[PDB]
Amino acid sequence: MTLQQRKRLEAFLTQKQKVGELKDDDFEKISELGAGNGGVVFKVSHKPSGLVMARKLIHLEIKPAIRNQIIRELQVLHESNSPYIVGFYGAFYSDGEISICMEHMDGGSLDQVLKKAGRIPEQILGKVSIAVIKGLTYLREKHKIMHRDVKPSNILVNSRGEIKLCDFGVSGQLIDSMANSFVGTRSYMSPERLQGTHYSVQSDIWSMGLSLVEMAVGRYPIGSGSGSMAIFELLDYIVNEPPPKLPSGVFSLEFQDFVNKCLIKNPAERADLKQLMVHAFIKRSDAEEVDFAGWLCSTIGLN
Ligand SMILES: Nc1ncnc2c1ncn2[C@@H]1O[C@H](COP(=O)(O)OP(=O)(O)NP(=O)(O)O)[C@@H](O)[C@H]1O
Repeated sequence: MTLQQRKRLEAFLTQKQKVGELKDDDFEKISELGAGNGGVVFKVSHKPSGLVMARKLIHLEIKPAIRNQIIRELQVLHESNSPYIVGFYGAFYSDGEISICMEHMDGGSLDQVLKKAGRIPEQILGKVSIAVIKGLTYLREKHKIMHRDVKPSNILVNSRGEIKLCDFGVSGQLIDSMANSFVGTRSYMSPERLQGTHYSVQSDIWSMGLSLVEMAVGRYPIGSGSGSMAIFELLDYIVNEPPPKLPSGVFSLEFQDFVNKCLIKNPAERADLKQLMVHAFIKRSDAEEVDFAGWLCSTIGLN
C-alpha cells in the first residue's frame, strides 16, 4: 500500500465501526444507481450516520433458522481490506430479500462512463489496468474461486480518482447455493464441467483484455445478431476463431501488445499476472502522471 491508500482504508473502517447494526428502517432511498444481473442497485442514505451508501438487493427467501448463519457468512465473504476492492458496510435481511450495503462510488461503473465518454483514452485505461491487476491479485489470495467476471460493469470509479473491483468472492448465485446447502447441496455437474467453472486467473486476464479493447474502441469488439442462433454463433466464434484486436494505427505499440497477450486463445501461452505487471504498457503507465479524477469529472460532469 501507500500512505494515502492505508489512510483512506483506515478512515473507511472507522466509518464502518460507527454505523453499527444495519436495519432497513434506517435507510432513505435517494436514486437508483444501476440495474444488475441479479437485482437493482440503489443510492441510499443511512440516516443515523448520514452516510451515503450503495444498496444492492437480492430477491431470495431465507428461513429464520438459516438466516443468522447466512448473514454471518455474508459478512465474512465481503471482508476486504484492499484499495482496489469496493468497500463493504454490512449485510442484512428483511421481507424476502437481502441487502448488501457497500461504499458508494460516485463515478459509477466503467460501462456507464464509456457511454458518456464514447471511448476511453489509452493512458486512462493504463491506470485502470493497474488497478484491475492488483485487485485480481488480492482476490485470488483471499478466494480460491471467483464468482464474477472482469467487465466494464464490474469496475467502479469515483471522484477521488480511485478505481475498484466489485468483490468477486460473492455473487447472487453463490448466496442462493448457500441457502440451499442447509437443505442439502446437490450438484449434478461432471468433474470436467466443475473444473471449467473453477477457472484460473488466466480467464480473468482474458476478460480484462476484452474489456480493455471494448473501452478503447467504445464498443464490445465482437459483433453478434439477435436470437438463440446468433448467440451460439458468437460463442462458437470466441472459442474457435481469432481474438479481436485494436484498430491499427490508433493506439501505442505497448497497449496493442498488452491486450493481444491477454487475448491469446491458448491459456498456457496467454500472459499471466506476473508477466503483465512488468509489461512495457504497465511500466509506462505506472510512470505516467495521469489525472484520472480530472478526466473523470470533465467526462461525466462530476463537478
Ligand atoms: N458501490 C457502488 N457504487 C456505485 N454504483 C454501483 C455500486 N455497485 C453497483 N453500482 C452500479 O450498479 C450497477 C449494477 O451492479 P451489479 O448489480 O453488480 O450488476 P452486474 O455487475 O452487471 N451483475 P454481475 O453480472 O453479477 O456482475 C453497476 O453496473 C454499477 O453501475
